[PDB]
Amino acid sequence: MKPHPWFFGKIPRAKAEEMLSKQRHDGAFLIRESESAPGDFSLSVKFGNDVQHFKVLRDGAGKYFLWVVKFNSLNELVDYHRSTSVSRNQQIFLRD
Repeated sequence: MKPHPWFFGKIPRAKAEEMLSKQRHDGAFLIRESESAPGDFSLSVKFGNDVQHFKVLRDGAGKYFLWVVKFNSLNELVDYHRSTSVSRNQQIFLRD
């Protein structure tokens, strides 16, 4: 399983959150692949002055999902949740 060099590959959560706290861009996120679970990703979203970690999980189709809301790809659903908050209680967006 060749690791995905996309974004920052197997970046530590350490660096990903540090970078976000320098971006200061609410809604921003960093997507990264796990070494402990190759093929699966995490989504670390810069909301306010903190970062929250979402689990981005591969399904049996070879596709990716995160929420109970599911689109054709990770790329689509984060764009959906770019225009719309991920939650009615946690006002977080996923912005590029």
